Amino acid sequence: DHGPDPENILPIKGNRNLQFIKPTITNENILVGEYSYYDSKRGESFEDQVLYHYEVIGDKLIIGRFCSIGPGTTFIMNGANHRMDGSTYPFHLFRMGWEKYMPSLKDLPLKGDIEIGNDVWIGRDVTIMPGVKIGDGAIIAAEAVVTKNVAPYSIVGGNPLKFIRKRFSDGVIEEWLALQWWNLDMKIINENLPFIINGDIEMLKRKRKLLDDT
Amino acid sequence: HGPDPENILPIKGNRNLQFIKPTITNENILVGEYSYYDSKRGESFEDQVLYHYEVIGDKLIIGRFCSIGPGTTFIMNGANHRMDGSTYPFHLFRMGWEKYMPSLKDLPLKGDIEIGNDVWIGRDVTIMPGVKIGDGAIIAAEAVVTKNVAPYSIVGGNPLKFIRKRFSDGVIEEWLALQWWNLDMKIINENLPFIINGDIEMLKRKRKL
Amino acid sequence: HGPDPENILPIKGNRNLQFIKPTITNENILVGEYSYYDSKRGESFEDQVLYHYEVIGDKLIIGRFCSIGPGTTFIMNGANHRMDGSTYPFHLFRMGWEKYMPSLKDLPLKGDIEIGNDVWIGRDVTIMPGVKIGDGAIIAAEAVVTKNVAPYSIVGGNPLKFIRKRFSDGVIEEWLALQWWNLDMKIINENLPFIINGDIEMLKRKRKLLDD
Ligand SMILES: CC1=C\[C@@H](O)CC(=O)Cc2nc(co2)C(=O)N2CCC=C2C(=O)O[C@H](C(C)C)[C@H](C)/C=C/C(=O)NC\C=C\1
Ligand SMILES: [Cl-]
Ligand SMILES: [Cl-]
Ligand SMILES: [Cl-]
Ligand SMILES: [Cl-]
Ligand SMILES: [Cl-]
Ligand SMILES: [Cl-]
Ligand SMILES: [Cl-]
Ligand SMILES: [Cl-]
Ligand SMILES: [Cl-]
Ligand code: NA
Repeated sequence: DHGPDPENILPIKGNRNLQFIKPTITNENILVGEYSYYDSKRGESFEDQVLYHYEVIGDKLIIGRFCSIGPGTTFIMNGANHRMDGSTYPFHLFRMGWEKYMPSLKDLPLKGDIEIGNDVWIGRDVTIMPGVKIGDGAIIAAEAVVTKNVAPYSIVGGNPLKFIRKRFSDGVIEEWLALQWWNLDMKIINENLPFIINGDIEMLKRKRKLLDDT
Repeated sequence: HGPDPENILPIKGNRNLQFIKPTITNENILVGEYSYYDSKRGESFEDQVLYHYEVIGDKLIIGRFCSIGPGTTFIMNGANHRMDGSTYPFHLFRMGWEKYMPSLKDLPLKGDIEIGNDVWIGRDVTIMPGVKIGDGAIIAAEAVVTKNVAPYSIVGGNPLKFIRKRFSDGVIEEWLALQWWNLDMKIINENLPFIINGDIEMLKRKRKL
Repeated sequence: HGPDPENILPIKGNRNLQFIKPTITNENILVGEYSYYDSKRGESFEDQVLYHYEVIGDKLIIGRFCSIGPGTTFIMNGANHRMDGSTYPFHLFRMGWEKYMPSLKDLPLKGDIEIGNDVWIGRDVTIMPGVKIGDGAIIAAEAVVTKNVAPYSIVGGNPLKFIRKRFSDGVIEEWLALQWWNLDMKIINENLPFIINGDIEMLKRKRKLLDD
């Protein structure tokens, strides 16, 4: 039964900044898994960090489980991109006649969902651009601007984004990905926590094979 | 048709987005019509202009129909320290040190910051002293503009890197020749469908006409 | 001649620029005389030091005569997560998970942030854990200082890019040897014109050393 309640918005005692993200969600098209947290700068909500996010565009921000999201991380959804065929100036917003030129979505450089995997560590003041996919077990350095996709279990950073290194060998990465501990039962996760935490992936692999029954 | 460019808040119900020119209060800031600052929480465009001192006399110049995203910052020449020896500004602290005040030629001043027409500037861009940004350029959010940007190019990063030109040299040459931003508003309103869709062939046509 | 380095606000009418040393209250921070922080809104220098926990024991050391820009942040090692397996900080949430409290040896510590003398640090710079910045350096605004910075060099960008040395390697060696910032103020006052205009040759003479 060990562990915090993922429905608890403020699961750390005395801490008014660190929030479990899922039970704070109020808007639709934001799907965040359990235990993922946002460590706010000054109590702001995770949703306030989601920008240019309009229902009319229908783009989604999707985040998995057990993610660590640092203060000031911002998620720039698709409302940020201007029409780029002619002038970038948005005449229609000003109306008084120009409302005629309200653009159709097909004319916008739309990008699709922001998708973030599980067990992802996102540093302070990272900016995430529209359409970006970030793999399981990634680490994004502070102040990065995530301008392209991020491989699972990789470390990246900078503006624009440079790949830095792989966290483990490809064999070990493959095994973390076949393990998927974040999708296991909490009872199973607790049992395996010492090894999930110390990186004893060989042990985790044996416990997984043991349970196979296949 | 069109909003009044002297309207500080041209969109109804929107207290963040401001036409810049009717907000200008300070000297040496010259901004063209219809250019806007989409503020974060209503702060004024002027207060995004930093280290701007009259005794240096550098200017910030911005053309028409520019989109300036929230948190865009302009760093003027007052930011630069003397770089011959120590960068420490002894004179500021006086008490005898005021006599080490640098002359203007001691300082590495870099001139005016000039942004052209129809430039889209991303959220939280920082602009360095002396930078020239061409018409129709696009500056990606979070960029630190450390060097000049060509007309109709897309740039980004810290430091700034070239990403791509928006069109072929020929079409650009043609937009630059057209200079639609300097037409009368009656003519602009007439030609908006093609300014927006980039039908430059049609634009040359109607303008010859 | 010169201001009182213990005067927190050494410029008349200015409530933003602070001599840093007399504002320090925290352990594990040491900042040299005359170094200043030009705050955005009156915030203190210590408010710009982040993830600094005594139990980790990392130190922030800054030399003398440094110019520190508005918004400059110092990230110490309390931000580092364990990287052996999952980065998720289970122990924080307790309720059984506090038994997974890491040891300091489990954490990827970067050591102290050490900043030399006569350093110019631009606005909105971010300094990462364990970085060393040599004397006379210049860090461009908005830089993220991800690695060590050679003395009298210019750097910038995210991640940090080397730009150029300020002087020839010979002249840098001469500044480094002189260490004007450690000289008695009477001597520094006698030599200010040349410290400021960069005339190292003349500075060398004015000292009149034992090996002429
Ligand atoms: C950026 C910097 C220091 C900062 O890190 C801290 C500040 O910003 C605080 C500040 N600075 C000031 C008033 O508060 C201030 O008043 N400045 C700084 C901007 C011009 C003058 C000034 O003296 O003008 C004189 C003329 C009268 C000849 C010349 C231009 C001075 C130039 C100069 O020495 N640049 C060194 C840079 C100072
Ligand atoms: Cl902040
Ligand atoms: Cl994903
Ligand atoms: Cl391998
Ligand atoms: Cl903000
Ligand atoms: Cl006086
Ligand atoms: Cl502490
Ligand atoms: Cl407890
Ligand atoms: Cl160390
Ligand atoms: Cl060099
Ligand atoms: Na970069």
